[PDB]
Amino acid sequence: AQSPLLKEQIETIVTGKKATVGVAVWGPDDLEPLLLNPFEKFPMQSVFKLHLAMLVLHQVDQGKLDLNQSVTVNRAAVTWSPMMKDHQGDEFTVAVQQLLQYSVSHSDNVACDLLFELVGGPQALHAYIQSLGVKEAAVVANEAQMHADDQVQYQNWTSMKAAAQVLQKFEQKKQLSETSQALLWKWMVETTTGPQRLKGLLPAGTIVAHKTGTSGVRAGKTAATNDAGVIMLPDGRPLLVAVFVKDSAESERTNEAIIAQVAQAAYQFELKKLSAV
Repeated sequence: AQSPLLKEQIETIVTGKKATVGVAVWGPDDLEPLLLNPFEKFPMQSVFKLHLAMLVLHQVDQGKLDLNQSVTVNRAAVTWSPMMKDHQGDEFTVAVQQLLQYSVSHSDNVACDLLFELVGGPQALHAYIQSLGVKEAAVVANEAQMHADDQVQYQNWTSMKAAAQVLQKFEQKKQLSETSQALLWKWMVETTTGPQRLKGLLPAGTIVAHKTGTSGVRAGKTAATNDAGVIMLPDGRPLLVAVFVKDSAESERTNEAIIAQVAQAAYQFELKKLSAV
């Protein structure tokens, strides 16, 4: 085993990168996640759409919302949005389910905010996340608010423990009904976002259910390049990895490679154990 050598390997991957790199790793034999930079508040960027989806699907389970329930999107009434690119015309209707797909799989910002409008907004998400017993995270703002002043993304933050905690609650399947859980997983697996992030240095065909977050480049700097998710090991057990690269001065590809490298470290460590029976 030697878990401290796993942490050693990750420190050596991060050291002397011009960024603050938060890490959580939670292997299937670990009672606790390995954390790197456990004191820092990491801007979640779109990683919070995973949280939001959990809130939405919970309310679906409660009969407060319906998956086919419909939402009138008016173009003159409402940023990154495949949903707006996909639909023609000034007004159209989308099912909640479609809103979730756009939000979780495509990081659609408009779909996200429309989902906020249904559940009681950012503070409702905030209180949801606390309800799960996850203390070290905050949601104060929706996507439109973050687009208005890019200091605002720092107000939507998680610690690495809280990143780990939300991935466990997701992976363990106890928060949602079977139908809701299966859908969230599907959206998170079938996303094409961040192919170079947790998946980047894994074997092709490795199942990774994950959610990205990426701020724009401002001031030569990148506030958040994130990826959190569940990697399926070749014994079919889960490996939770979250890597948040914050306030980085490094190239986009470097930021992404940091994530790939850490995730490959954790995965290979897990492979090595399996290799030895």
